[PDB]
Amino acid sequence: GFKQDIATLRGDLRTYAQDIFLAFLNKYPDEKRNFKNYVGKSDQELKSMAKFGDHTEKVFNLMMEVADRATDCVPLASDASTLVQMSGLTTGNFEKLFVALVEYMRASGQSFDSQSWDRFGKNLVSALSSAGMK
Ligand code: FDE
Ligand SMILES: Oc1c(Cl)cc(Cl)cc1Cl
Repeated sequence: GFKQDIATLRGDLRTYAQDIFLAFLNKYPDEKRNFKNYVGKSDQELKSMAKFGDHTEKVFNLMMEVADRATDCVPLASDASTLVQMSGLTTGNFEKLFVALVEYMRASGQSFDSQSWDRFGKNLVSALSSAGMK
């Protein structure tokens, strides 16, 4: 289930981080509105851009840290606070990333606990809102 998933994602974090963030960008083409430098690039061309690999990996690492400290897929309010205080982002964009993550898990042949990820995303979004993210 959820804890084992974090370990599975950690064991190939750079490739899962890139492949899930590409699933997100291709499901929600308008989210490139927020990535001037990714517009007009295929998956292969993004995978050659240093900050593509290094940003996606840092984001998923942080998500894994928040997931690892969560109880029953509920993140720490402290963690939400820290995230909101870390330039312009929304709970809607986070929600979409999680929808992409869960669909990516469901289509894998691996026993990902996709329902726990869906609950975790819904609880992180609510935590961010409660901590003052628009
Ligand atoms: C959808 C989504 C999701 C997400 C998630 C996340 C998590 C968990 C964490 C995070 C963090 C962050 N962000 Fe994050 N995210 C996103 C998005 C984003 C954007 C769009 C930005 C900026 C804008 C531009 O310009 O690109 C960011 C951004 C961000 C940041 C800053 C940048 C760098 O420096 O790297 C940080 C730190 N993000 N993040
Ligand atoms: O370059 C970025 C990527 Cl690939 C993902 C996110 Cl969430 C943020 C940035 Cl700045």
